[PDB]
Amino acid sequence: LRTHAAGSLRPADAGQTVTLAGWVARRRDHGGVIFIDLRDASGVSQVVFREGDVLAAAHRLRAEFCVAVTGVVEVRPEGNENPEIPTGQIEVNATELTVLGESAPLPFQLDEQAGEEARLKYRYLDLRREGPGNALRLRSKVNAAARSVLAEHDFVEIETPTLTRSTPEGARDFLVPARLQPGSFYALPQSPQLFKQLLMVAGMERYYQIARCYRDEDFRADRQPEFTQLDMEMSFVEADDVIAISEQVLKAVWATIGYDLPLPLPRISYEEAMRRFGSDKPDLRFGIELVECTEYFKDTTFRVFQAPYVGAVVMPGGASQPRRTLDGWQEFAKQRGHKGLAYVLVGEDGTLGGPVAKNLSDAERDGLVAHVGANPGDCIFFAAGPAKGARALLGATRIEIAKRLDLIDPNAWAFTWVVDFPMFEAADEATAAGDVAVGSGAWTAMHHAFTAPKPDSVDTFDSDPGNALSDAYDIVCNGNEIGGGSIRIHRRDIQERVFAMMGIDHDEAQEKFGFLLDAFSYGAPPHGGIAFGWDRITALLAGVDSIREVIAFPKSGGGVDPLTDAPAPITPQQRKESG
Amino acid sequence: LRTHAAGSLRPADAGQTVTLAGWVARRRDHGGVIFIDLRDASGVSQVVFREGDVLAAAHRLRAEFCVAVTGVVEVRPEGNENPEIPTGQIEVNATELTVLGESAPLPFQLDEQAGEEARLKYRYLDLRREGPGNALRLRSKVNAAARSVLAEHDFVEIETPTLTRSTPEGARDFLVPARLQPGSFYALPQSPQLFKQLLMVAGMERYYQIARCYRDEDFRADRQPEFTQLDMEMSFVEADDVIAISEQVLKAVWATIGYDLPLPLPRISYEEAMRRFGSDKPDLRFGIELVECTEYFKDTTFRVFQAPYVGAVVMPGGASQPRRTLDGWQEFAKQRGHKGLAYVLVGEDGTLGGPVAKNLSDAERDGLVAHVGANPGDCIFFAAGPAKGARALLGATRIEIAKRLDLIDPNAWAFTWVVDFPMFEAADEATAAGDVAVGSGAWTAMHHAFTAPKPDSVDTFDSDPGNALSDAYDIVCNGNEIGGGSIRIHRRDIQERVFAMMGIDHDEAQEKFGFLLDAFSYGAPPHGGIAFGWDRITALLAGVDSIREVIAFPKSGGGVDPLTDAPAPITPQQRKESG
Repeated sequence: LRTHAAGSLRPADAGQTVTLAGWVARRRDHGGVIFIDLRDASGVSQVVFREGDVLAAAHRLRAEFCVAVTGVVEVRPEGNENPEIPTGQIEVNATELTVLGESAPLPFQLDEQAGEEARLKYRYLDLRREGPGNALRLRSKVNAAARSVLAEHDFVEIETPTLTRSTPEGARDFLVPARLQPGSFYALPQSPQLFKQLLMVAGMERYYQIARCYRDEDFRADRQPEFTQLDMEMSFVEADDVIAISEQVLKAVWATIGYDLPLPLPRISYEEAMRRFGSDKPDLRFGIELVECTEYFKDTTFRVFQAPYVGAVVMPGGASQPRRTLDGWQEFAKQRGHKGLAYVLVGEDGTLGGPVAKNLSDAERDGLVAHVGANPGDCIFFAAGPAKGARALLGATRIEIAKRLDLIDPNAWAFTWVVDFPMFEAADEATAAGDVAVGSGAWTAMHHAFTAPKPDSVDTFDSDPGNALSDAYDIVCNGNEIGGGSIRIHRRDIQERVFAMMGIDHDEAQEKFGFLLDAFSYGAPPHGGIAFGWDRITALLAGVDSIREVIAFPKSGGGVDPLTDAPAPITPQQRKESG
Repeated sequence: LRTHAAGSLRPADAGQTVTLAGWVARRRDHGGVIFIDLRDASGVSQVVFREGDVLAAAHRLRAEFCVAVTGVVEVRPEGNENPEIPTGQIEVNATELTVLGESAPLPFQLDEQAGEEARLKYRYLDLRREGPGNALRLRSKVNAAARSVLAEHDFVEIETPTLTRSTPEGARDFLVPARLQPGSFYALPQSPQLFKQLLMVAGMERYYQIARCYRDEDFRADRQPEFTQLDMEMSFVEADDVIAISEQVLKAVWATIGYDLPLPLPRISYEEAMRRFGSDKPDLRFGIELVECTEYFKDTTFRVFQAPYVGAVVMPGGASQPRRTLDGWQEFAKQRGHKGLAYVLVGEDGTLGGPVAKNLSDAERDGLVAHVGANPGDCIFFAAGPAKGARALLGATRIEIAKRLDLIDPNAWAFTWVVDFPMFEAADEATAAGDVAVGSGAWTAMHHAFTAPKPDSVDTFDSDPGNALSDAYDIVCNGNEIGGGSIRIHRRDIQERVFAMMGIDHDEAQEKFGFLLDAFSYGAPPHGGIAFGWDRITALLAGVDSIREVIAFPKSGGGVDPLTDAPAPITPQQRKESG
């Protein structure tokens, strides 16, 4: 049908018959003449209807009509040129017109952003808009960039099952009843973790898959019921090898938006990340680091600071703050499961004000500004109490400071690996009210149960779990965790010991993960890997906050599908097969 | 750990310290010396343990132990050279040994093919075998070959949802209950069909996805509950355009095994395919075509041939057949829902024998051999009755003839498109016993409901359904359907008319496919596409019959998973959430 791309027409094309196919972006009438912009994937040419049957037929045209037009390229009359677009100095004088597909009046115009429900219900229209459409095209280039790096390093692309055994690993599975086995269920996978490890036992050596993953969560934190991971695994490797290839993937991926990524990326320990930034996904686009004051307040008589941790965060020029917003700081603190946020105001003199300053000793008041590296005019925030909660509060406080003061360059890309993760977290340590709760559950995995201990934690990890370190690693971009992996356990005895920690008996381990444990009986290799949050990465590259903007047909909060009205009840006929 | 690839060692490497990591393919002892073949992905080097601690430690080694060895490359003693392998003239004199992973005695040896249950339960071991492992590596190259063609022609790779609305389209869906919506269910998709069409309405123009598809079938015909399709769609196209790009995909895919595919591929109509070969997935690696005898027997008085169709298939030299096997031909016929298979024996003279010949007229007996193009010594098989059943029988008969006579070159690749498919099949036309049954159901779709009629069937298709032709097309390889697509309907009124045919009322259409029908209100473009059976294609390229051999972790008959013992019953705790 089509002879030319709409965006390809130039002065050089004058006098030639052309045929374009696409959409009417707009129509405007002046004199007895009809003017349209004809849009296709390659861009836009103006098309005019001046005389005869074509003109009569063009009276039918409206925004988003799908059409084919035939006409003669002409240079636009003097003064009509559109300098802004590549087609700007031509137009097509239409000769023939066929309406391929009529459009009704639009639920929203394409130069408008509608509410979420409307954009999803009419996502086929939303994707005609420049931004949404380009996001999806970007995603395609992103995939290809990753694959090209992986192929260059001899990775094998392997598809893994999505109908699996329901395993008692963390998080709720989506279930699928089996017609041919009344009462039995498949589960959709959370990750291909177990499969990729089996592929290592299989001798595949270097595996990747851009894989669909499924998790039935309470769907906060910008979650989707199904999401995409770039999954990788390698045999005979240490962490450095997984990091080096990951970094090659990241460089090619960022090249897609014309950013040259400087390698290698910074690395920081979990304990250093937590100490310096109060977060294991630290945002390094600005400073405002935590300063420890525990030892500084060792001999204090101020009750609030008689705690196992005291930490500070300095707000630049924050003394000049008005009091109404200082009360909200307390609300900010409470909204997060914390009792409050103490503060010391450093007035223009260098002298300390606020409800804290008077309670400190002369010796404490004195060396304070220096210790926290504050300057006159600043507001120093303090958090005391159990270290994890106090640090998290200070980590959240520095981010809020950076928002409020614009320390945060919207063009910058700041990456880091977080390495040397503890092997375990404490199951449920703090009350919702903010206190230390009585520990019920066993130890829980920091990343996952299949994560290896570091060599000098091998003998100790089940006797001294809280201090045990792992070969796990996260990669962080602008305060977002964009990927995570680890060196795996590849011995049965070590994997059972880990399971014992988690309240999984020898018999329970064999019943639930036996297929993995037995595979380790047949010459399993050292192996390790990583998984990237592909939707997050694509969202960051497109410059949007929500991953919904980079999925073709996403769900909205609650797993509701405005496009198809899924999920929906089924018939009783379908139900009798067979659960 | 590793310094060198095991397959990379040569004479030039003599005297150098190397470190290999992989598996012990075998161990053999002679003198006080231990000899192993060390295998990794790149191949095999012999490694020897001659003196000291290494030798003592090597007494522990067995088949499939995963190890790292350090040693000095030496040229093999005169007479020891293995001319068959690239490493053949060196060996490594081991200096150090670390057992990375012990192996227990194998359930089967790697130079053996075990039974299916064993191969699946221990698929991680089965994939260490040369053939299975190479199959998976081939698959990876196959994907990449397709993607490179699609990228070259500006296709956008787009991921489509796997959690969807359960639609009343053909075939049983896998269901997924939704925790957040007690009583409601997602369905897994049969194909991305509806989504790819919406992406056309979205202006994406050229789409592809290598997609996971789900179907809960009775699991005969080498079916898997989940399978992979290469899915494609384009806007502003006719059949030729979909075929031309498909052919580019096929050429690159076949290039993976060093076959240069001659383009363009042959094309044949559905009616011609059925007439000539009694099949719409004809096997063109041999001849033995159907010859119509309907008009030839127009004036016959032999009751069996007083039928609306009579067809023949000539077996080369089949008169010299013994009688015991001629009775089995009848069983062959009955095993397929047919009453029998008539035959005429052409003896060495050219004179006709058998139970048919005597019943024909002089004039019928005479011109017979000529008409069917037989030669003395041949056996002519006949099928009479309703055309569809008789042709299918003759189509099945010619394939059996070709097996029995080896007319069938195992290296040949014979392709064809089958075009001009009828728009509809008759719902259930024949009895299991072989008779014409009373038609119950409405008309059913030949490919799917979204398939467009040809231009000169547009007004007629719902008044003269049986004669209505479509713009559907299949591509066939060596008697296998390897892909199928069509030009779509893109107007609401035409799609409702199709639904009416199928017993889907206006109200039922809007309730079940409204999201598609409404999308057609907003300037839908002409569009068309194709889906390839990716597992079948990969199986053909690997040279195996079963697609199980080209899936990393396949199910066996019944959707049973010997690897993980899925599907399995769930806990009552899990069940209370929430169906």
